[PDB]
Amino acid sequence: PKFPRVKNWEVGSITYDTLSAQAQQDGPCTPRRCLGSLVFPAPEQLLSQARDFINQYYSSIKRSGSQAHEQRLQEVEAEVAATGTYQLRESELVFGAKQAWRNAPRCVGRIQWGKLQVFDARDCRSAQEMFTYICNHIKYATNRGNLRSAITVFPQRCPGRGDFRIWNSQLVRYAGYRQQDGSVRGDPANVEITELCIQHGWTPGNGRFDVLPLLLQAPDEPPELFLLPPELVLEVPLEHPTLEWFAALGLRWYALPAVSNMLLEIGGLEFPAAPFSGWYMSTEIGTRNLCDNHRYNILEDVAVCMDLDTRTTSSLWKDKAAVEINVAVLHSYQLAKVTIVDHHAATASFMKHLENEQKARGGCPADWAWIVPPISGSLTPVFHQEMVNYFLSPAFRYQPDPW
Amino acid sequence: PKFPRVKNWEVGSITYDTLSAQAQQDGPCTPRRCLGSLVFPAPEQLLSQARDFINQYYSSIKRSGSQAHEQRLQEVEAEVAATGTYQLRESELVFGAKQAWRNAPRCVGRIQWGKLQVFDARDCRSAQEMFTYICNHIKYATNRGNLRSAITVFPQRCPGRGDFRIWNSQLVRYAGYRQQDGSVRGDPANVEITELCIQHGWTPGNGRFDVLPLLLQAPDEPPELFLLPPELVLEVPLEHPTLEWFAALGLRWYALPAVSNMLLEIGGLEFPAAPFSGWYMSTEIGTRNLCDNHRYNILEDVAVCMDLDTRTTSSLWKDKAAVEINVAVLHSYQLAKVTIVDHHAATASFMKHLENEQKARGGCPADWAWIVPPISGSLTPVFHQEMVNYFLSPAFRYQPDPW
Ligand code: HEM
Ligand code: HEM
Ligand SMILES: Cc1cc(N)nc2cc(-c3ccc4c(c3)CN(C)CCO4)ccc12
Ligand SMILES: Cc1cc(N)nc2cc(-c3ccc4c(c3)CN(C)CCO4)ccc12
Ligand SMILES: C[C@H](O)[C@H](O)[C@H]1CNc2nc(N)[nH]c(=O)c2N1
Ligand SMILES: C[C@H](O)[C@H](O)[C@H]1CNc2nc(N)[nH]c(=O)c2N1
Ligand SMILES: [Ca+2]
Ligand SMILES: [Ca+2]
Ligand SMILES: [Ca+2]
Ligand SMILES: [Cl-]
Ligand SMILES: [Cl-]
Ligand SMILES: [Gd]
Ligand SMILES: [Zn+2]
Repeated sequence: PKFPRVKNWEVGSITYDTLSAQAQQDGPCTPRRCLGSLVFPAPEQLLSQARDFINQYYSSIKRSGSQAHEQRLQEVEAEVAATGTYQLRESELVFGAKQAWRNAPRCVGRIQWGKLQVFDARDCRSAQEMFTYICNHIKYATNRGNLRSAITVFPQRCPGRGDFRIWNSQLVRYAGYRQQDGSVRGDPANVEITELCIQHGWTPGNGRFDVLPLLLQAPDEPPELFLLPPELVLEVPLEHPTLEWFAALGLRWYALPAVSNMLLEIGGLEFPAAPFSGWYMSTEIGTRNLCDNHRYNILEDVAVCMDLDTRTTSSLWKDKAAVEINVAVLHSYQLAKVTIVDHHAATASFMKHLENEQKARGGCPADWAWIVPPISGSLTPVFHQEMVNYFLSPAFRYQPDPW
Repeated sequence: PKFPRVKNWEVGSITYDTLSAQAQQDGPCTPRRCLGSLVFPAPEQLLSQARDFINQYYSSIKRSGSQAHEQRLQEVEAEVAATGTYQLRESELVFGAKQAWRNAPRCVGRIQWGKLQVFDARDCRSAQEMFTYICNHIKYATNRGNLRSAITVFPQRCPGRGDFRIWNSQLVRYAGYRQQDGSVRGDPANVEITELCIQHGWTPGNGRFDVLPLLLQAPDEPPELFLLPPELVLEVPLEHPTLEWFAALGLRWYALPAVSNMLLEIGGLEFPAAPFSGWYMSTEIGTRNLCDNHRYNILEDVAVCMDLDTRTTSSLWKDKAAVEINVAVLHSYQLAKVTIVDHHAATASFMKHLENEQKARGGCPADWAWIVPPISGSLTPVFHQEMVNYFLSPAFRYQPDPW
């Protein structure tokens, strides 16, 4: 209860999550009912979060209780007393961004958490400068297909001044053009941002894979529209290693998953614009983006081309077609020399992360429903691993739309 | 919080679960941390549970607050007064067994909950009579392959007297023989029960699909060994519709899923011996029982016979082999005229069940991790359905091993 027992049912091994008892915010579940599956769940309170964060920082460098540790706490206290807020040291920004990734319960890629390039954009002053920072991020992270995890963090929230915001949910997204019938051409997940781009002066295309422009918001200004140079946006045309007609579907996806609408919280400070990027796990593209019925929805078309019996569920035509689409994604990215990880390799690495984190901190916050991949769930080790979900800070958080 | 909002992300539809608010007991989650992924979470007290169940019963038959209702309440009160417990009427038992199934959050098959044959074995006296009840159950439920859902209810627990227990976790289980090289021949899940059968006088076999005897326990006298007549245990040899070598693997599974180690709780009364059965969803056999690494673990055997590239994860050889194993299960059961349901059909029916239960009770307790199938998760509609998990009574509960 205070220290929950956690069992792995494949191996029989047992751990106790002692870290969850330190959970700093509250989630949606109660003893009466679990809401784990739901997608969406000053000075002295600021100082409490700040002090805890400084403690985490000095612990991570094995200098807990040092003079420098004590002096930084007093320095933070003095700044909050004088200004009501404080400024992170450069080293604290880097550490805090890595901690926020480490703490993200829904991320299966966290074995990489210590390897994150942190771009400090806290002196950004305009939307134009914001765009320059974002382009340098995309160029660095993409690296001609040898992807590198990165985050750029723009100025923190402060009283008497609006937030920096990136209106787009990701730095690279395909347009979704809503038709008169209610159908969509392109990505149905992006209908709202597409219409906002048009409203703010973008001349729309009419393709299924039109890369959207960015809507960048500087403090107290309407969003400004910026087009990404096409040479900056690396894409992979999709082909299949043995189904030669697959290439004639004309499908593609982009190299760089870069989420831009989440809020980064470090030490009680809030960074509403802090886009971050890694590389794709193949099921995100091959299973969710392409096969979700409410996304590109290609499953029946692929099955029909494969000459599967789409008239009865028990032929497992959906399963067979989904598998080949995921094969196509892995083959195409590997052929293009663009970083990609399959769901077996990624979940294997996450098991090693759990072991590392059990030794380092006595547990790991993890959201089973998001860690288990959307195909072949029980064929991966994480399916059989019990998990404890809780909120630690530093953190990436959902935040309301700026419109 | 009181009435959780529940969203379907494929359709966009919204419901509010007003049934969760009536959750009688308490689960393992708290605002600090979610434990939803974990497998295992006074006459005045009995009267209170008995009272609420009788009300459920008379409400269910549209006889609320009537004379028969008022009379039954006072009869239980008087029976508790003279005995310390009370007896269900056979019709209340039928109602309660159906509600316990309806209330089971981890069961995807609950569209069928109103169709359940209840065998009243509460007059049972001995392990010999227990074996006859169980054999009648298996014969009725198997029905030469046209499976029918059923439950047999043995006498309730009572003070100063041992329980009836079925030591086996299922009525049909394959033996698990520990080999000298450390490995297991047969089903590794059943190593403990296999050794207990041998302990209690069973002459073991040496095959990979040897059906175990039953260890049956009458009150206070010890467990007795019983052999199931081979003609009563319907099995399905597994072949593949196009991979002719699949049959040569010698795989088989049994027709009847009949769980025998859970406790049934109705109106404060507890039945530690109440085996219940339905029919299989194909992923249970093809994915979990045959492909779990700690079960039969045949995935690589099949992939070698399919000439798949097993030295790289990104060939998705595990996924392709799993798909064909699941095809083999569906094809073999359909060819044998044994009832089976695929995971697409089953999850579609559960969505209809959720819709039914929203109108009837304002919600439905559902455990997302158990409802979503172990392959092709997001290809099924339940993956995109938010769910609320909570404990309602009457209920099936886990209980300690009788040894
Ligand atoms: C390096 C390779 C990475 C891989 C393979 C990876 C993989 C994933 C996957 C599969 C998800 C589930 C999202 C979905 O369902 O599509 C996810 C979520 C998430 N990832 Fe990672 N990730 C990586 C890097 C990163 C980085 C660099 C960060 C931040 C610095 C990060 C933070 C997050 C967060 C916050 C979520 C949850 C998003 C939400 O709740 O909406 N990830 N990741
Ligand atoms: C009629 C066809 C049925 C189907 C297709 C079905 C399907 C399933 C499935 C797939 C599970 C998940 C467990 C697993 O991974 O194997 C489950 C669990 C469960 N089922 Fe159903 N079931 C059926 C009938 C029944 C009946 C008749 C009852 C009781 C009267 C029942 C009660 C339960 C319970 C209590 C669980 C929870 C198991 C646990 O927590 O260990 N089911 N069922
Ligand atoms: C940094 C990073 C790397 C990576 N490889 N993937 C990521 C995926 C998300 C993500 C967050 C939410 C979300 C989805 C994906 C997709 N689902 C299908 C629908 C909408 O919900 C966030 C960050 C990622
Ligand atoms: C009535 C019925 C019908 C049906 N078709 N399946 C059922 C499955 C269970 C079940 C019970 C426990 C359990 C598991 C499944 C799953 N795995 C194998 C881990 C072990 O835990 C119980 C009753 C079922
Ligand atoms: C209803 C359900 O919680 C929702 O569809 C979740 C399930 N698990 C997921 N898991 C991942 N990785 N990504 C998702 O978007 C979702 N969606
Ligand atoms: C840890 C995890 O909750 C556990 O292994 C669950 C996951 N989902 C499951 N789902 C079903 N249907 N059956 C199971 O045994 C499990 N096991
Ligand atoms: Ca300063
Ligand atoms: Ca009778
Ligand atoms: Ca080979
Ligand atoms: Cl994506
Ligand atoms: Cl089973
Ligand atoms: Gd070909
Ligand atoms: Zn929970």
